[PDB]
Amino acid sequence: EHVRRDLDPNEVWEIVGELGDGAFGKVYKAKNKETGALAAAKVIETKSEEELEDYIVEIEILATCDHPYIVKLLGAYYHDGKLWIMIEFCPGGAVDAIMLELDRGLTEPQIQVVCRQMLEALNFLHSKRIIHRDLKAGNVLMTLEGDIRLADFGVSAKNLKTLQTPYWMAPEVVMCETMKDTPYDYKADIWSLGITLIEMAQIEPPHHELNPMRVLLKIAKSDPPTLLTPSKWSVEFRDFLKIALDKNPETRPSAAQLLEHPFVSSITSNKALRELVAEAKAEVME
Ligand SMILES: COc1ccc2cc(-c3c(-c4ccncc4)nc(-c4ccc(S(C)(=O)=O)cc4C)n3C)ccc2c1
Repeated sequence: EHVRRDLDPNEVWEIVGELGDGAFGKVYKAKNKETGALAAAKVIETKSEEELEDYIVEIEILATCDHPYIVKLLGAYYHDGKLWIMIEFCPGGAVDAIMLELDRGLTEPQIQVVCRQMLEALNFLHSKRIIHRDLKAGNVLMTLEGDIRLADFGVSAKNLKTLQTPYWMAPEVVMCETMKDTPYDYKADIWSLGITLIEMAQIEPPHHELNPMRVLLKIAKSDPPTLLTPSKWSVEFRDFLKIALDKNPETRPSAAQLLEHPFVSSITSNKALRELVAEAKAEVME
């Protein structure tokens, strides 16, 4: 058990601030009493010991995934009726919040670094048989060194609900088993990645202008999205998008394959992102 049921968390940890109320809840800024290190925390009051299981599964995921580009789990406590989960503090904030502060999208050299780094994360995740299912610029966090961190496994953990003859089975039912089970569902993250790259270029994902209920339909019947003004962007970018955003997941490539694409195969430094994070920090000061 990575959740220490013993040991009250106010022995080691100490709260110092808030950060934001977005959808799921509040997020505190936390400090380590011994080492003095910063962490980002969630203190959850639990409606149900049944539901709790979802957050425990997230913790298990986080504890298994040691990779440079995925947030470190610094601690996990259940004490009183509350659940404490401490994450490596990422002081550059999320890329979407970055685009709000600078009031613009990322440049192509910036997107390349993010894309390259996400591919390495996904490729790691997919070889551990984990799917993110919730990739968007708001879940890509930045460190001051200009590296990303993938952050929220709240959807991915809910889907490891799967932890809990068919001669008469319908076609569309068959396909939603092989699609949702294995070799095929890795490709969903690949699609989302493609969409996160367009969000980064254009600030808003495709179909932002549509009401949420109608997007699902639009995604189903539409041609795959492309960049609004293809003048602005390199052929390598458009072609990367072209092949990542294949509606047919069978032919859509894996992360490991896309790491061999010219758009990211020559990315040796994270400088462009180091520069963007610095511009953001300075803008926050005003
Ligand atoms: C269960 O373990 C945890 C604990 C805390 C978590 C906090 C965030 C997080 C972090 C974060 C910030 C600094 N260091 C790390 C993370 N920032 C956010 C965050 C907060 C608000 C907003 S907003 C623009 O809607 O106001 C956006 C983000 C990304 N979240 C959700 C993200 C995932 C977290 C996971």
